[PDB]
Amino acid sequence: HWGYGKHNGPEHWHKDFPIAKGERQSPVDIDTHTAKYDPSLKPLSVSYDQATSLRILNNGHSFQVTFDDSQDKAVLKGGPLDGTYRLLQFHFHWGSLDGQGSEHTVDKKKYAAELHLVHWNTKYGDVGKAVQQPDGLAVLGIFLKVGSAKPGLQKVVDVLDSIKTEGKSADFTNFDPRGLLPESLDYWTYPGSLTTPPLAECVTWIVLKEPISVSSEQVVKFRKLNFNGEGEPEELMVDNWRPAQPLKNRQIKASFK
Ligand SMILES: Cc1cccc(-c2nn3c(c2-c2ccnc(Nc4ccc(S(N)(=O)=O)cc4)c2)CC(C)(C)C3)n1
Ligand SMILES: [Zn+2]
Repeated sequence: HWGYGKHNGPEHWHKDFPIAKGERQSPVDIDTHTAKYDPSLKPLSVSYDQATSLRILNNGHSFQVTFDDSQDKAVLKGGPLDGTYRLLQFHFHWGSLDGQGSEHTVDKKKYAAELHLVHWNTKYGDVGKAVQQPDGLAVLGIFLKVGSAKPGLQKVVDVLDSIKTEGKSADFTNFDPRGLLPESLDYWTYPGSLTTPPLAECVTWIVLKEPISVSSEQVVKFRKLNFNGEGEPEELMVDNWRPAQPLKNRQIKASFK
């Protein structure tokens, strides 16, 4: 029922999900001059060497690559986090043109897209339980700008024609998400929420400063996806991003000087 258009988009979500107007909603604008360096923050530990990807799928709001999270394989630790967070899935948000598509913004700058690597805190045992906790999930956010191709993304781009419509999925084994990471792990961090329903306030956000570059041909392939299922009127899956929400009583901390 919810989506991104005029009659069911982000400004409507609060009716079904009143937490949409809550105290720690995401995304936010990152004001780089106000974010303070926090020398107590650790380097992030992104340990993806043993990741086991399973499927790629169109869920009618994005496309997502899913991982086996039944043991500590691909894990995020350190940074602002206490304990161990297992990688469950990644997905993207993107625009209809290169000047929009990201959910977080940086001094009001919108990037062409944003990658979300979604991890959950193993102390809660399963992801369903984790989403009910204020420290249940950690989402690693990575901006995409349009320039040179990202070789590590091409394997994803090349299967999107097989999952054009909502409900479609495909085998997507042996995908290495290390190929989506920028050089620097410099980051901003703040407490927030899921950016799609149910908008649960369960996320420690870790947003990398350095964007990755993707080619115009790569992002064009994202824009050929459909929100609709096969047999319904074709409506391009574009502009599947929630706008920046009020920061309220939160501080965004920088890992870097
Ligand atoms: C895959 C899986 C396995 C087992 C349980 C669940 C699950 N169940 N339920 C939920 C979830 C659930 C779990 C994990 N992530 C989400 N959603 C999610 C994740 C990341 C982002 S983003 N854009 O900020 O990165 C936005 C939404 C939802 C939500 C619910 C409480 C209504 C019920 N999901
Ligand atoms: Zn997301």
